[PDB]
Amino acid sequence: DLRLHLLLNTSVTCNDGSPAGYYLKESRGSRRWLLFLEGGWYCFNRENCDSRYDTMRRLMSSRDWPRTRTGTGILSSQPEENPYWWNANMVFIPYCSSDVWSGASSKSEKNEYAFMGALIIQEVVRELLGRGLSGAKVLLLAGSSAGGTGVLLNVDRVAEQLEKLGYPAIQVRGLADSGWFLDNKQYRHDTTCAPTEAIRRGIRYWNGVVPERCRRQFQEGEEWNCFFGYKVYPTLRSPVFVVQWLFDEAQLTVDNVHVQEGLRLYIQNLGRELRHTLKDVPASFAPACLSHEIIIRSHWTDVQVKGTSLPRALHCWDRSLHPLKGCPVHLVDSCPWPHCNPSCPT
Ligand SMILES: *[C@@H]1O[C@H](CO)[C@@H](O)[C@H](O)[C@H]1NC(C)=O
Ligand SMILES: Oc1c(F)cc(F)cc1-c1cc[nH]n1
Repeated sequence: DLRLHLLLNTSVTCNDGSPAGYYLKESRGSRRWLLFLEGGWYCFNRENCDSRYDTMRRLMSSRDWPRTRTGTGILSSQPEENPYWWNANMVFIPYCSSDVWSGASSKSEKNEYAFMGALIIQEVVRELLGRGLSGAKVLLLAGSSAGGTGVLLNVDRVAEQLEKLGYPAIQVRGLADSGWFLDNKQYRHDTTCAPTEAIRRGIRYWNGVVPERCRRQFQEGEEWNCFFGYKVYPTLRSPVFVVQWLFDEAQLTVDNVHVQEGLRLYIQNLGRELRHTLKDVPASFAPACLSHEIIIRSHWTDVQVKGTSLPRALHCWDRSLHPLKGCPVHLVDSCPWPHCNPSCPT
């Protein structure tokens, strides 16, 4: 199990002002650290954040968190479940800021909620340095869904933080799972609000922050563009592996898709567009399945692209950062319909 630690800097808080935190299982014989960002949508005004507080309160507060959590999938310490990184130091960072890990704003006389996602990540890294992270060789920042987008927004800031603190030997890398979204036209078109507009509003409500080079390209008012992987990825310096189902269920939900010719062409076009955005991403795993998230699921070892599993692809990525014979790192399905790959989750 992983053990809960609430942040010692109690000014870095969840939405309701309670302290944020992290769950940790150390591996004394290892110089590898995995920091995983949880997902879970977002909220972008008082009314919809109030509703989330009623029925999704563990995503806005630490008051009810359990003292332990079981590591699963890539966070498992058993080689049978985790062929990739079973011996690493494992960290699970709960998502309690509702801001896609972008916010830097405290609760105050003018703010009912705090949105501190970007500051939570930096404070976890700071406090871990005293618990062994100072001796690391590789820090892999990973995440699923909103946590995958959070990797894209924060991986270069973690790298800069450690450089400025005097640790240039720690190699920071990113693993983004199910957080590579398209700002496409909906199939059919209040919280009717497409993600482009919801994120435009959220950035102001959260005091949201994006990576510097992407900010300089898009400029004031247009920072929402940096929440979309195909736009922010080319600006990043750290190595990032992208895991993305071609027919992601959250993407279909925001597209108002719940089969005749019109919808068939829509779905096929979505898969082709996603494939096109990955054509020049050298480390990626993108199967032709209707699903959502994978890396902390117990059965993450089952899916394969071109005969290669995800744990194998990640191991090949590790070797490439030391092409490899029979050890590929770019794996994108070409068949055009969900479940055309027989290994898709059932
Ligand atoms: C606590 O965190 C805040 C917000 O990131 C920061 O401004 C402050 O310097 C931190 N203080 C300590 C003692 O870590
Ligand atoms: O975080 C997102 C983002 F930045 C852009 C987008 F289109 C969708 C999401 C999303 C959907 C479910 N969780 N997160």
